Amino acid sequence: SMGESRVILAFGDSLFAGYGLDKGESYPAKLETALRSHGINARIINAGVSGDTTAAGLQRIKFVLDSQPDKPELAIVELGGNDLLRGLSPAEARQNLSGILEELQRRKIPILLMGMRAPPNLGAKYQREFDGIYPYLAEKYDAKLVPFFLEAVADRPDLIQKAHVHPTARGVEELVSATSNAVAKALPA
Repeated sequence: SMGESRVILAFGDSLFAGYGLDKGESYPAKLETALRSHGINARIINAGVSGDTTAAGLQRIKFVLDSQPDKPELAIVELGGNDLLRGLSPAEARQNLSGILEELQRRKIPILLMGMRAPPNLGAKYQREFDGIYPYLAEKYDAKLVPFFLEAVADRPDLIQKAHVHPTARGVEELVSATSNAVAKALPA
């Protein structure tokens, strides 16, 4: 094909950085290769930072854009998972994401928003509030939306790394039952 590559900014967290994976296995790297089959030669800027909250992304969006030799032709924004993990305010996550999308819109950079979903352990009130920020933002900022970015691994624990183990309340009881004998024996009489 003719011409310079199309520049796409992948602005997100561990899901873009490729946490736990080898060189070239991250979502941005594999997406770059897959777009060839759509007639697109892309250069995807991997601006994934593991652990980034919506606030962290807001704090760096201008610097990341100002650091680019070539202005992005599309920005893919994938943030909010770490706010969820931390149980942070969904309202504040929506405010922080609004600031990121406002900067992209100021620069006339098209947006694709990757929708995040809350798991049930946060409870229905939190989960409904969190989940609704993404459609709200996509309509407000005239952004395209992938409603559930992780949908294709939702029912596939074989496609997810064994990483953090946070026992549930019942899991804690299981651990206590297995280890209390050891603790009692270690405590001097």
